[PDB]
Amino acid sequence: SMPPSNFLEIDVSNPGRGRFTTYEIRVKTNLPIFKLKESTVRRRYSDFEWLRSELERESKVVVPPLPGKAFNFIEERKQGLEQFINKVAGHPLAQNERCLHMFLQDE
Repeated sequence: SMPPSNFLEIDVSNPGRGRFTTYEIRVKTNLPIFKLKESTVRRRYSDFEWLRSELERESKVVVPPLPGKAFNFIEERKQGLEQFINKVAGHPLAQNERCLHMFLQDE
């Protein structure tokens, strides 16, 4: 894939305990492949792990690193999660995958 002049912004932000800790993930885009041009979802660390495994199973994408589970601290982790999901979602191979869209939009 080679996409047209487009934008894709994904933000990871805090606004639970342990396994219930979640991150708000906000997507703004004009890319037609996405069902919604603006969205918010709530995801856990483990959903990022899940995404990485789906992608290794179903694609040729080389998935960037994840920052480490929690088990200073939280803000480094957020920034890691944000780099990760932007690189992946930027990848036109990952854009083609049902797992990325489920992760990003519930769609």
